[PDB]
Amino acid sequence: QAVAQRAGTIDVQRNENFGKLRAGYLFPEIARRRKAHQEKNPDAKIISLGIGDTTEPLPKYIADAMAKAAAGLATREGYSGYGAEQGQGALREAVASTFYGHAGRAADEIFISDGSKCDIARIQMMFGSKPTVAVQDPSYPVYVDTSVMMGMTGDHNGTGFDGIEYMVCNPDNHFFPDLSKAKRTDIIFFCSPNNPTGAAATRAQLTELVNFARKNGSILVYDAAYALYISNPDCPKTIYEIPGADEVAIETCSFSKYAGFTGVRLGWTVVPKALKYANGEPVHADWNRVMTTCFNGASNIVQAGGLACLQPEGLKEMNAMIKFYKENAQILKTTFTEMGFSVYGGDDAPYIWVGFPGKPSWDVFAEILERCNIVTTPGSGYGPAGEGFVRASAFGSRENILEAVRRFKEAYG
Amino acid sequence: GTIDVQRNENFGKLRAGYLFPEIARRRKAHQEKNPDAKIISLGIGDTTEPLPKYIADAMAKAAAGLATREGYSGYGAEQGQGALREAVASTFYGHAGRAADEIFISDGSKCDIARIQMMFGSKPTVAVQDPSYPVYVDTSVMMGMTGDHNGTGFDGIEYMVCNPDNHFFPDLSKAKRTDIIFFCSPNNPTGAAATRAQLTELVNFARKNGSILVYDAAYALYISNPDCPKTIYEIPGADEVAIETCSFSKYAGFTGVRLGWTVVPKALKYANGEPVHADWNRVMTTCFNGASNIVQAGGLACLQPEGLKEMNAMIKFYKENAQILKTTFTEMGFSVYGGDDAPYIWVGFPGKPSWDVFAEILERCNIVTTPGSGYGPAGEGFVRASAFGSRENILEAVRRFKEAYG
Repeated sequence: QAVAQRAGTIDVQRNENFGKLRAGYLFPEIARRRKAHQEKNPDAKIISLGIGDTTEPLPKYIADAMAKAAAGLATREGYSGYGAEQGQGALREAVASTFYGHAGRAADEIFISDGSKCDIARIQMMFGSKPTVAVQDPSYPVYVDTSVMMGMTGDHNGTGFDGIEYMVCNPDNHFFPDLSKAKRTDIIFFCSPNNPTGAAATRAQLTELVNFARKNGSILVYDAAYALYISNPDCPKTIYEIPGADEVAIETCSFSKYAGFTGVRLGWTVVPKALKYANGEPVHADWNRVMTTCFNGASNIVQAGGLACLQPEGLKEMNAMIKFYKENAQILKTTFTEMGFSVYGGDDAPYIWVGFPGKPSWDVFAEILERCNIVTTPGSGYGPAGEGFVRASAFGSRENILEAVRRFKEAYG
Repeated sequence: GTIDVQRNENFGKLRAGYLFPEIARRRKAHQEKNPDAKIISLGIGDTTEPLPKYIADAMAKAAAGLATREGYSGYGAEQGQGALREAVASTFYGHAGRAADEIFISDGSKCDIARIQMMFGSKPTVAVQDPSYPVYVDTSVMMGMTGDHNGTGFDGIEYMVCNPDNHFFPDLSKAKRTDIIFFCSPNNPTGAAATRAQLTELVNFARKNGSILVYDAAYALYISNPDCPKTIYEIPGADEVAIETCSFSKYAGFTGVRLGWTVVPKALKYANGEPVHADWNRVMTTCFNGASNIVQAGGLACLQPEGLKEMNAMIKFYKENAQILKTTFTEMGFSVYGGDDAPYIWVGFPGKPSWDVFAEILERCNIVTTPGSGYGPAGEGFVRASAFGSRENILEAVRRFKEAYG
């Protein structure tokens, strides 16, 4: 019949929350802008210091663990077990003892997933639309964008979204917000080291943050994805090194490509049993319900790679890879500082954060791409307080980092 | 206490934990009471047979190769590798109109259903086939799309009841209109594969009502009957109303694999014209980090000629297991459904609660099954038995069932 030759029919309205979003997500838009630039300039040899997708080859001890788990699928049955789609016990024990020995977290509070971004979306589903949110500003834009999608916010106001408390971190406050003036919210999202500024909060700063959350009765979602890169002994690698954090904080961590590991999609969350909603219900029970209902369990291939990373040879190879990326960050930082720019980060994180005052950061991004054929990311893509800066990733080969430096000195030196 | 955030009200609407973890817990408790019992699971379906080696090979080579390549960078795409999207579009939708840019590769269908529910939000009304795998009801409840539980099901859900007397297809002339309709074919747990005429009626009903149809084709690889479409897009006009979810994960029979896809046609538009594909792409790029390239290499190998030959042999094996189970029960006088187009059977145990039949089978036969009431209100009165297991264990389960019930 004619019906099948015709459009249309559908009476469901678009979710109002998606209409609030202003632009597509930052990293896909940067990849699209890079592709458009290569279409305009087919001969350009583009170096990406943008999204961070050009991670170096994975440590062989980890790759080999994953390969052997994959090949082993041909000679075993499917696994069966109550303990658990929460993640293999051996991996959750290795994560608990490697990262949370001093910090007191148990294996049964660790939940292994396929990535931190996926877990942030699932946390937001767990919170639902009612809670109010505060976000460190600038920050990786998953926190704001998932808050908007879940309906936790008002409309965009031309600078940020109404209803989000942006906790501004900048050079003048040493990248830590003024909590004596910060508004109370239900949820606080905080990252250390922060992406994009590279700032790793000090022990005294995190003690302030935990005491702020506790006084306000807020849940703190703490992103420690880049904590492997912290060098300063005064900057904790987990929020659980702070007394009282177990009653307010959920931590998210990543061993994925985002954190520097080629080919990996793996993270975890920590939800302490001590963390309880206002009427006493444990957050851990609801998180477990989300993880068993909305998720299918991280693959046993990737969990084999995570467990290998935590064995002696895996830690040795991982540490060498972290040291290589940090040396790339220092090469980029020194290049910019010798040219007279103000540069932040690169000491505790594998990227740097460069001031370009007086021009919108999206225009700077376009100018660097035009003049140097280098992709960076614009600071305004990380929220209102990101305007005036650009981030450059250290995830790349040493030859590409060195060619980028040559190109930057030629254009800007 | 020191936290003032209230629990999400929608989590208080859930009455019990999720079905599959509870079956696993029951199995473990039974084993602890009976440490010498040799328990055969025909329950969750976790005991899938070893993965076809051509797939495992591709995954191992992709993993090993991580040690000698840089991270991938590319516009085409955080939706999944182009070669795999093209292979899915050609293999599964070559006569059904779908393009590679309508395919979104993920790490599994249950994660996609939760992300779909996020995209829809709390305002839409939901109809769910009943019985069905409980992710559709439970995610609807978590997202705030429903009222409270009422003793049988949740208020605010239109249950579309499929049973033996209606040939496992609801009476659409009497079904209330909703915004979203979740339907699966073959259905888990009944095994029913909707016919071409039935799916034409479903697509017509969705189009007349202006509803979005979310169609789960996870088990369509197991369909034998040529009258039963393997994708909703075989029905003219389905591109204007339907999203399809599919799985190549352990759920669909593939040991070790966490891989699925969704189809969101470019044609599918909300009431005021906005494309659903654009919001789904926003979700998949914001709320997800892209399926591993190890598992996508497995997916691509499964669709090459040797992969398909080995996958087809695996499907044929599980279907033989399902026929062995089905024959056993029918010879004992039970009414049995499924097994012909799905790798599980659905057996009538009228007059006793299915959770009591679950307990009885586990105590008398040391066999795990799943109770039909775990799949919604119209699942009561039945038990599902999975065909995902070794031939030795299937044969031993049949021996035990004959001793107990024959």
